[PDB]
Amino acid sequence: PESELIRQSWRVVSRSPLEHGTVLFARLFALEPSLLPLFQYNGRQFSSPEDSLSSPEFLDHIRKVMLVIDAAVTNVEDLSSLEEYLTSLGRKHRAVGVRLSSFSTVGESLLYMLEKSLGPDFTPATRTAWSRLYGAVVQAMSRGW
Ligand code: HEM
Ligand SMILES: [Xe]
Ligand SMILES: [Xe]
Ligand SMILES: [Xe]
Ligand SMILES: [Xe]
Repeated sequence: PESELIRQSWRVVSRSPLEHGTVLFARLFALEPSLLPLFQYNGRQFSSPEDSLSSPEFLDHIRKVMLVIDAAVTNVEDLSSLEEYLTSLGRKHRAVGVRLSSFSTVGESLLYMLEKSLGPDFTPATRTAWSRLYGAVVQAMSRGW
């Protein structure tokens, strides 16, 4: 039942992944501005959250995130088939200054974006399913630490 909730809710999001991931990252930086400095291109720091929105490379980073979530949605019944990628993804993260405790804020910004996108269709069952999927994803990436 849960996998079908995940695939049905994702369907709307995946049609316009940059618009939706823009919402996730805007929210992430409103909640935790101290993450902003981790996204550096040409050795420069964004001053404000809206600076990140004007950067091709940052907008490219978002498309890559939404592609990886999409991979997790396509493989929701068996993530074992994705676990090796995520563990390496995790490693890339720990190496670039990312803290494990930052994962909860990222998950809440994902849930926020899904809830804002889905509206009445974001039933507690959908919230719970996504929170379980995100938790499995974070488990795998935590190995890389
Ligand atoms: C724990 C909170 C997280 C923080 C603070 C964080 C931060 C970062 C940073 C700073 C980068 C490097 C960006 C660049 O140089 O272009 C990155 C890359 C990336 N992140 Fe996250 N991240 C988090 C969690 C996640 C999660 C849960 C996912 C979903 C699986 C994800 C997906 C990705 C992908 C696909 C890349 C690109 C990896 C590559 O280019 O090889 N991140 N992340
Ligand atoms: Xe943003
Ligand atoms: Xe990717
Ligand atoms: Xe995410
Ligand atoms: Xe996820």
